[PDB]
Amino acid sequence: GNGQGRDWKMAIKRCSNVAVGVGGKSKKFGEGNFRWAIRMANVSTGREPGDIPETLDQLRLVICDLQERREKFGSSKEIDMAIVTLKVFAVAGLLNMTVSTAAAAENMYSQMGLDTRP
Repeated sequence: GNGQGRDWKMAIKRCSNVAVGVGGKSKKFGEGNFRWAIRMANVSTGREPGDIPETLDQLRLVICDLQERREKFGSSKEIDMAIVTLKVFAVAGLLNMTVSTAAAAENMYSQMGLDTRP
């Protein structure tokens, strides 16, 4: 499915209340940033451009693949933001759970046992 639905708008609005830094003040999540991430991550995974899923299974999977390639390629601000996005977004969307910070989101994603090490 592709388009802007209740789950879509809600996903962006939810993460919108998330801090993308060490301290929440004037740098929350935005729609533009989400795209640059979800997109950069999608294309980076050799996945078609029209890949707009909407399932916890899809998010967890996409995040897993990005993790493997993230290491083999090394740690980068670009690859990091992209991954942290798919996570904070997956939980803030598929789980409708608003996280305090992008870091806390990704941390819980892997800490919960979602981001395995394949």
